[PDB]
Amino acid sequence: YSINNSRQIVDDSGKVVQLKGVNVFGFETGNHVMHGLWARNWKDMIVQMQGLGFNAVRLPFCPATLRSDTMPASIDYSRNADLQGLTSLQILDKVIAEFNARGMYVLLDHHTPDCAGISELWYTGSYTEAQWLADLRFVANRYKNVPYVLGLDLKNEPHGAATWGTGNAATDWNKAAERGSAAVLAVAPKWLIAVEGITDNPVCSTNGGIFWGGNLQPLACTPLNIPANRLLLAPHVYGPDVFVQSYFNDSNFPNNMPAIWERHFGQFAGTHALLLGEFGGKYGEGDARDKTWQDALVKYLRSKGINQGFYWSWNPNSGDTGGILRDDWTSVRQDKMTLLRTLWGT
Ligand SMILES: O=P([O-])(O)O
Ligand SMILES: O=P([O-])(O)O
Ligand SMILES: O=P([O-])(O)O
Ligand SMILES: O=P([O-])(O)O
Ligand SMILES: O=P([O-])(O)O
Ligand SMILES: O=P([O-])(O)O
Ligand SMILES: O=P([O-])(O)O
Repeated sequence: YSINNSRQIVDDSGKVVQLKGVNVFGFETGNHVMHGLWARNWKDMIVQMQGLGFNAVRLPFCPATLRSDTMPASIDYSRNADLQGLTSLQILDKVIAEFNARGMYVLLDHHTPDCAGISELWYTGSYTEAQWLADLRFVANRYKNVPYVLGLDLKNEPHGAATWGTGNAATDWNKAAERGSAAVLAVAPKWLIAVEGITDNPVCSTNGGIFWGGNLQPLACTPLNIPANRLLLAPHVYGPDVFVQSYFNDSNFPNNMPAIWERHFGQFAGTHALLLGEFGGKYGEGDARDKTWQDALVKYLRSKGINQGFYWSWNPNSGDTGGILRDDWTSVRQDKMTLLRTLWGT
């Protein structure tokens, strides 16, 4: 895959790819397997999400999942007989192979260093940058021949102490992304590299009201040393039911939002390939405003020439947004799907 001069994703053939995507969680958690396999058959659940119109999937994972003898949990083996005995690595192998056989694009995502919380930086007190890079190379090495695997989202949701272009090696996400980029492309040179934003930054940023991995402002001062034809920018953005930012409370709302989205990520759409790695919310099951907010975001995305991204999420059991499926793991939120098809232009 690559990025052409029109900021479009093209495949090996040279045809434009459109990512009608959604996030599928589980592999980055204590269970070390995609969620819902207590309620559903994994193959049938994939079949369903393609049928709704999705052709792309973002797969969070964690280091533990990639280890040889890590066992999965919460799997109902009555509904999932062909996973019995398999290690979580072998289940990941089998899931990526299934997406591939169905012709569904897969963006792998290094979500958490410890199968729990999301780290501020690319390293912790028990997970070094060396381990981080090695794990990226491991994944790239393993799946580099799986045609429909798109590439790698280097690290999920940088925030807190993370900075960009300050000259401080311990916190500069931009430089860490360059090193992650180099590692992945050395092994899988046809993979795309997805890079997320940070939050508040001491330089080249108007701060405040920023979501994790949501600020790309410092890119204007400090370009990424990542090949133009591989770099995919993938910030996150959420609405009122994730956090009540002050601007949500504004009387102007939601007319005030486009300037804020423009500032945080939007202004880069015209010169960089860009999509949202995560966006979503309860869509009226949670608030009056989240309906309005999601509608406005789609309207703004369409206007910036953006008709792709990865909705958050497939799974219901995401605190604070819900998903495409309801809590019965079978019923589909039709209004959420109508919103996405609007975004996709379908
Ligand atoms: O596929 P390339 O020509 O962008 O490297
Ligand atoms: O198999 P890994 O997680 O040690 O790279
Ligand atoms: O049912 P399969 O995927 O194990 O052949
Ligand atoms: O992963 P945490 O829960 O220790 O932050
Ligand atoms: O298992 P790792 O994270 O040390 O590669
Ligand atoms: O000092 P650095 O962050 O530019 O390496
Ligand atoms: O770095 P930009 O300003 O050319 O997008």
